[PDB]
Amino acid sequence: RPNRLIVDEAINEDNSVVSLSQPKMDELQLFRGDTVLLKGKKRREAVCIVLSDDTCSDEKIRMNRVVRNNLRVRLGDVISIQPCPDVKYGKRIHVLPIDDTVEGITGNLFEVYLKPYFLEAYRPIRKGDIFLVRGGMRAVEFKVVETDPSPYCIVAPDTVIHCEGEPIKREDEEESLNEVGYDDIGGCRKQLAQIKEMVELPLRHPALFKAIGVKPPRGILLYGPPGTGKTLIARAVANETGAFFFLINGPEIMSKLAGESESNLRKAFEEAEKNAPAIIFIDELDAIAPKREKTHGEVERRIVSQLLTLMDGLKQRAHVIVMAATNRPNSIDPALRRFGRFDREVDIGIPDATGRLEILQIHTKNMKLADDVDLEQVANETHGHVGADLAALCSEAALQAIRKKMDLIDLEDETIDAEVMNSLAVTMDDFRWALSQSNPSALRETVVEVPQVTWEDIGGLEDVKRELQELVQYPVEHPDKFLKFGMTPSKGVLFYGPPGCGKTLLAKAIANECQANFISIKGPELLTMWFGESEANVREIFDKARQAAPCVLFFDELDSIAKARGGNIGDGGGAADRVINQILTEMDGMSTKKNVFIIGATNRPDIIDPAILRPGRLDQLIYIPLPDEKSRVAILKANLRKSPVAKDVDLEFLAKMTNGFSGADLTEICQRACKLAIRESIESEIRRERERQTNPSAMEVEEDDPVPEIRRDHFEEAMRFARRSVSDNDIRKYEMFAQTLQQSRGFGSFRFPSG
Amino acid sequence: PELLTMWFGESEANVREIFDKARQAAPCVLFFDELDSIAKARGGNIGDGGGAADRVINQILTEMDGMSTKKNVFIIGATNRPDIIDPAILRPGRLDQLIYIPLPDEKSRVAILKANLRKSPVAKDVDLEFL
Ligand SMILES: Nc1ncnc2c1ncn2[C@@H]1O[C@H](COP(=O)(O)OP(=O)(O)OP(=O)(O)O)[C@@H](O)[C@H]1O
Ligand SMILES: Nc1ncnc2c1ncn2[C@@H]1O[C@H](COP(=O)(O)OP(=O)(O)O)[C@@H](O)[C@H]1O
Repeated sequence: RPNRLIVDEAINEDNSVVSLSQPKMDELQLFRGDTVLLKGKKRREAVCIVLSDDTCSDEKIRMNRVVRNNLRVRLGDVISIQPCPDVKYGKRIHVLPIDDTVEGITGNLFEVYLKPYFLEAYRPIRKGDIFLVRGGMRAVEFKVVETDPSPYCIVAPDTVIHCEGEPIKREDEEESLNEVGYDDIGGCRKQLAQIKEMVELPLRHPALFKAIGVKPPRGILLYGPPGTGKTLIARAVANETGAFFFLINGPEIMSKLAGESESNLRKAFEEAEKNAPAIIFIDELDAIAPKREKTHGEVERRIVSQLLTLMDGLKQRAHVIVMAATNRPNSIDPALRRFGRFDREVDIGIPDATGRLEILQIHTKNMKLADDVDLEQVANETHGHVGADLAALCSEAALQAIRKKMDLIDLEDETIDAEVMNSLAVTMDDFRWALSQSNPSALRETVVEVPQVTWEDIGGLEDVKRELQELVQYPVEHPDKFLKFGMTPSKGVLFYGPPGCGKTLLAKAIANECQANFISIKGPELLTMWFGESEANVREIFDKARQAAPCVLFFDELDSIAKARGGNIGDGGGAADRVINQILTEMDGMSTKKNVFIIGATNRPDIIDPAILRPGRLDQLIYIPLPDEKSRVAILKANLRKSPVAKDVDLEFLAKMTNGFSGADLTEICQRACKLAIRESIESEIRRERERQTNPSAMEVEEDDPVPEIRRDHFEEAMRFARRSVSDNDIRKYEMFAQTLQQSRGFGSFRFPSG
Repeated sequence: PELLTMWFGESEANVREIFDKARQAAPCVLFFDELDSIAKARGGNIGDGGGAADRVINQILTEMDGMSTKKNVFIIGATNRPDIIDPAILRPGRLDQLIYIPLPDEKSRVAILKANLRKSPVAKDVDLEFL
């Protein structure tokens, strides 16, 4: 029966869309823009407009929240769709605003909300429906309580609208909107899908899996920075799927006087079990269940034991599911990890770049913005923030925008109308001012992401590029060849050469190309850890790396550790021993199933311990040659890609004269030339100012002042202060180590043996 | 590396539990690795874990002296730098029987080659002797 359709989540947010595939259009021979009749649960009736969408399957109907609530149904149910061509243009419509939707407006609903939303829409409406309208910066619901014809009718230009009277009393099963939904979350699509897949089935079908007799999960942990929306996620899931959300807070429990707390806890569970399949969310667990050594008195231990017993004693039976929110999965007591206890754990990573953009779009939805708005730049510059941070920044930007208009917006009072405040076009001045008074929260926090470094960013070292491609991409792309041959790919790769010159650039480029997460470990912070934490810290670092598989781990200046071992002190070597032992133990603990490459950059391979250089550890050593002519030319071109042009010299000529210079030196030379150009522009502007004061308002057009390009004079200025970063003895020692390696693997030519 | 980690702090209980676990699983063959790492850290530019290393080795010696001949559990130690080893280990009752491992050659090389060359893609190969 290709007429009943299973309702699911939708893509179009318009109030009058039911999405059908083109074969479905062919099936019923329906028109586009025609009204169709929808029948569902609670004996509800709806009228809607058919729209085209090839994403939905033939048996799938895509349809938003407003009309889904109009039928008083949720996703996953079955509805009946039929043609309704007998609809005709409406005559009069009397609507009535909801009580808690128009507070603090004092305006003409016709000329701000009714006129634009109802314009050229032709949305069919039936008596009893509720429709939401976006406004200046608020969204307001209206309930159509009378219409001609009744109950179903067509919104037409020849309709008189009456929206005067006492607000209608709130309904009961109307499933009031303005609640959190799946769309209301940005930047966490992967985790959202992961949690949706393994939670929806037991709740939507409490008896189906019971008939299957497969034990569902009972406890899920969510950990991350505070204020990232974990409570928001839980509330949205409860609202969307349909459940009996029951929130309990740890500080509330701690506020009570001992025993009743536990009783309250008991009450909570006996509340949820008797109210059908329900969902329980508990927050700030470490605040009530920290590590047992952190626990000092006996009351907290009693509470912990009580909650453990309560949660274990409800093993399945009732379909209640509980999740918890915390900061990190390393502060709570470890006993809350057993089978049947909290076992499935999820991290909520910091939104970055794109996710920040969707967060802004979600928050910057209602208030009207100026055409100057450039959200992409804001998302680029803003990092180390959370959804709450961006919401606060948007709030303060709106406050600044309104504040500067007191004279125009009648600073006194007189209950400013909606259209007057509508004029507050948000400007980049407001955003910059808000950013001036801005404070991030994450800051000193590890970030896992995919960098955006391209292959053309470097001279190329095409042999090394191909070798790394062979090492990484093919093993995961085509495991069949290895499993047939029985070869296990290596894991630890090391680089050595002049300081810098692409190492980190190579790591970022390969991470970007392979489309895998990147984790960086720095020598300075390594030595910071070196005093104190040396065993646990590596443990959670590698646990985090394992969780983000597939990913690539990078180590910067590993020899710095041996720099403490071999240096001007040579006395704190116990910590270095601890670090090395931890690293080796973890490397031996790395299973072959995990696909995580490890890269290490070392300037001096000789000082470092050769014990690392063994099978099952870092084995592939790649030398870094100095940039040479064409490589230098490409590097200079990449540097010049920023803004100015160098159409006054010969780049390869300069490379010829500047042999033996690292790419870092070339970038520094470019920066010096840029500084000279900036100073030239500044002095040209100063001369313009001087001639302005000598003759007021003489001439103000743009003179031949330095615009973005590097003239030759700047080039001599830059080349004069050119640095030979690497001394010859450094090349001597690099080639000494290379020849040491070659002598071991030394077999002069061949003779085609066994011929 | 695990032993060197156990040098600082958690040493006594680990040794006791590992020897007890070996003892209850009799008969068994306890094995050791990096037996020269203790002496490698004993003499060098670190000079930090020497006290912990000496404590660990003393504990090991005492506990292995503490076993009863009833338990049919054997002990095997391996190293590649035997000179740096403390003579106290090379004592009666302690490790006394010593075996040198000569490098493979020809017959040994061909044997290890033909023992490791299982794989799926054997091709048809050539003479292992000249290899
Ligand atoms: N992806 C997002 N989309 C929309 N709003 C978001 C998002 N992430 C965070 N927010 C906002 O940040 C705030 C987070 O609120 P809330 O305290 O409920 O979150 P939380 O992460 O569960 O908090 P907690 O610190 O208690 O663990 C809210 O104002 C919410 O609107
Ligand atoms: N376009 C480029 N081509 C090649 N090398 C580059 C380019 N841009 C920057 N580099 C190199 O990247 C290096 C970064 O240095 P640094 O991060 O301190 O050491 P490492 O690269 O070993 O991590 C610089 O020394 C510079 O020479």
